[PDB]
Amino acid sequence: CSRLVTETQYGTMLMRTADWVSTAPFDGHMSVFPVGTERTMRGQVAEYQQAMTKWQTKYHTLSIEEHGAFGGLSGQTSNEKGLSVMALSQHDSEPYLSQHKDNGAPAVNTADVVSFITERYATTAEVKAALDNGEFQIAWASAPNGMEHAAPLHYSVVDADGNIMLIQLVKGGEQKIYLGDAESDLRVKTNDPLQEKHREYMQQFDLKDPSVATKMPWSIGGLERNSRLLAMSTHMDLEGLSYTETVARQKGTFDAAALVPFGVQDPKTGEDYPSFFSMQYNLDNGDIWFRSLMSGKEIKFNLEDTKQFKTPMHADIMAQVDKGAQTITWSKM
Amino acid sequence: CSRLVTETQYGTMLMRTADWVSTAPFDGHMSVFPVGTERTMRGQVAEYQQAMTKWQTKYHTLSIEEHGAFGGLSGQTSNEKGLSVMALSQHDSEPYLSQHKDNGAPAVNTADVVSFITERYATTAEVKAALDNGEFQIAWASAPNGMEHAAPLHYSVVDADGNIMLIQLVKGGEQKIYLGDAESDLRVKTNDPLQEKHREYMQQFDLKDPSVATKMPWSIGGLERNSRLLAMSTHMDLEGLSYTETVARQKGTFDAAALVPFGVQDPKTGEDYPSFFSMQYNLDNGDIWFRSLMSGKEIKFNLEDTKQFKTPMHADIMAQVDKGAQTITWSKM
Repeated sequence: CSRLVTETQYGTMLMRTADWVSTAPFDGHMSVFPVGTERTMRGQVAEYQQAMTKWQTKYHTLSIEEHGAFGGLSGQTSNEKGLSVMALSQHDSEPYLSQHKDNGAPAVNTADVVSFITERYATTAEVKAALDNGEFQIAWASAPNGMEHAAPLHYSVVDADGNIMLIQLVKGGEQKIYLGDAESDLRVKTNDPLQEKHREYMQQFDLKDPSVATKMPWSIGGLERNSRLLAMSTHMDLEGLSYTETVARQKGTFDAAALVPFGVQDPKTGEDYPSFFSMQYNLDNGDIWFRSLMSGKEIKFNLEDTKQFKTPMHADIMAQVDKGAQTITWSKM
Repeated sequence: CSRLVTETQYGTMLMRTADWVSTAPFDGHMSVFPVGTERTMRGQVAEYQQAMTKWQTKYHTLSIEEHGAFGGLSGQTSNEKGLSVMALSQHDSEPYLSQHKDNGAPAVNTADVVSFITERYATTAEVKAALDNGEFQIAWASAPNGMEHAAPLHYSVVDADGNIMLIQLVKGGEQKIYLGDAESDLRVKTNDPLQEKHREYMQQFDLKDPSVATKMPWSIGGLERNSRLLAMSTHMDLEGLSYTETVARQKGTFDAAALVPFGVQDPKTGEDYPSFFSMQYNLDNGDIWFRSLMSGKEIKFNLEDTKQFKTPMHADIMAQVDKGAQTITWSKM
């Protein structure tokens, strides 16, 4: 899984891939939660003393759910204020999940927390304040809805002004929070190892050298995807480009750095890790592009298209894109 | 520039990128030459005793011409028999071009020779025989039409039964022809160095190891693109896929191996080499996909869609796709 934020003259652009082992193919769906929805949390958080059983949607939110392996967990969200939240795999947190300490805040099941944040908050600062004030916590130690074990994930929030927060569970069960903007190294997020280890790795590379990507090892792992996205995004020059050309430039650059093909095995895992789908967002204007790598097809839409919905709605978006749909078919939840 | 042939159950698939330095951006155009067209060669071939001044089109041919930097030279063609012909850059042939010896055959200016071959011949073996019999020769030592110097190019021919021919100008100005099928290493063609050197480089890598791509150096150079296309294609698994899925699998695999992003500089040249546009062909059925990397957009069409035309036609295809065209607007030449 990889994610890039790029500042542009047309908006803050975010691109994210959903990658997994080919033995358990992903299947992306979308849910829309309109303003004022009375929401009920999916799953249990029995490890924590207080549950976020119910909430109300404050901000119109679209949630991309992973149905193929993750049981419907919400992994990439955006709201009408241009806030984006996301969960990506972070296997190096696995040893520590059960050691997350309950601070007494209402705990949100990891199947829904990404959506819950979009539904409640408008800016990165708001979410960091809410965490600090004990408004909610992430239920790190609890299994996601319907799954057997706590999942090793790391979370991030990106707002329309390019403020980034990374939330990563590290040694001892510490919830570590990293802050930065879309020109910091936090504009890139992948998978394992943990963020300190990526930063250590990067110290040998001088990103100012436009030939530096050629000096970086290639692999399908999170380490190499992190380094290559950092290198290739440093030298991405968006001057004089149109909007369409700017979107395309991010896409192209991202794919060169981080699209994971089928058939390549990572010697560190003995497994593959192909990209199944991707999302591109303009957080300033609501533009969304959903691409399936299985069909190679993509649809462009806007969050505004769903703003008329008066009840939650759902779409098997990847399936529809794979069948050649040009518009989304929505169903009541 | 990179090119991949892949045998599939739905047909012989070919993918090719057109890559160049960013300081001279590419602009892809297309011409249609119907059967019976009286053709007049562009340019001169004054270094050669006999010129292919005029010929008649035998096979309905679509020619992809590069207008940005190569003055409208034909770089990628196909015909109604499924023959595909292409020219890619081969900078290691540059010191040898003036040493090519005129064999007395009618010489075809390099602006046209790729189209000429598709307009006259149906199979790879037919092209090989025509060369051997002296029916034409490449004007290696002559500048392409409208340009100052001989261009350092290499040529290849792929037919609908997957027979491949590579033509390179090697030390001392000798013309070397390699033959093989679409399972051989000739299924991949990039840029410098010459083929013997690519083969030498590849001896170190065991292509049967599915983790082998992770053991290969990455660069934007032809050497590294060759190696990675060979690796990634060796483990592409097309069983069970639909036709759409198969086309996409080739695309994505090719992109991971060989799509060159903007901004990365090659330390061997001190220049970049981004991909500007790409073409995908099914040689068995006439399907063609043209994608612009500048806009990210792609159109699908079929050669049969152009049999209606009784005189030559032309389209600024790249410009049209960049403006969001879904179908080609043809002009009389």
